[PDB]
Amino acid sequence: NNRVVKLAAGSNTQTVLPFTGLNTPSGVAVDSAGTVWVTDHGNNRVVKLAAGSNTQTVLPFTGLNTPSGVAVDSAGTVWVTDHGNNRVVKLAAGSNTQTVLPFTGLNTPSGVAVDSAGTVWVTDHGNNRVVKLAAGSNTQTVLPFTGLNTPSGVAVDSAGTVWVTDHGNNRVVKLAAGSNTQTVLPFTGLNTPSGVAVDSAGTVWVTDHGNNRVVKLAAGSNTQTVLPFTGLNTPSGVAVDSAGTVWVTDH
Ligand SMILES: [Br-]
Ligand SMILES: [Br-]
Ligand SMILES: [Br-]
Ligand SMILES: [Br-]
Ligand SMILES: [Br-]
Ligand SMILES: [Br-]
Ligand SMILES: [Br-]
Repeated sequence: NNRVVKLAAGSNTQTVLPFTGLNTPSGVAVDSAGTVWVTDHGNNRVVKLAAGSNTQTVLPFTGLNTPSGVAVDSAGTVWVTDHGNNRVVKLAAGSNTQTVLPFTGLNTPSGVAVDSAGTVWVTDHGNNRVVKLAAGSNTQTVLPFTGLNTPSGVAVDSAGTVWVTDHGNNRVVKLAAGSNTQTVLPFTGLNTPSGVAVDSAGTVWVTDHGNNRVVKLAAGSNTQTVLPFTGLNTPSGVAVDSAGTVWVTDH
């Protein structure tokens, strides 16, 4: 539906954000200030809406092709998976020069996530794996997930646990750092899930793209719920801030 919708925690009444001219928006990311970044996938661009503004800005990336995931940090740096060019690119706040990260061997990468250390994780969707780029050293490693099939979304929480939507297997998996135990989350009945978001409380939200719905596992619960969005079609991406406001790209 070429729009971005949000729901405040406990609300039944979504808001449509005043983005304009979106074409198949995919990734979304938010910071604590309420700023929203969206990969406008069909237009090969990344757009941004500052809180209280009604007019988006376009980040000065160049040469993107079918960009997918987007991530941001507290310094205001923005990373975008340039899915069509098998690369990840970033822009620092206030800068006109984009930087191609030293990942190697990516194929149709999907999601991107970062932590406060500057570590970057990418779902290397076409290679059925998640790759981590260590800050400073730029060492690449492959996380020991197993059995992934076209993974798409990725998120990392403050404890450093990696969540992935295992899109081709209709499931969501998580893996703590250093670990060789992956946990399948008790979501049920998913179809080509596409985005995942996690808050500090440990709640997890997933865009269940094939079922036109956003599902949630509240922290300490084993019962999934469906957020009361209205009119969603193939939601792609999801982001949450501290408080449980949820933004979704209604791709
Ligand atoms: Br305005
Ligand atoms: Br600027
Ligand atoms: Br740089
Ligand atoms: Br790590
Ligand atoms: Br399984
Ligand atoms: Br809910
Ligand atoms: Br999607």
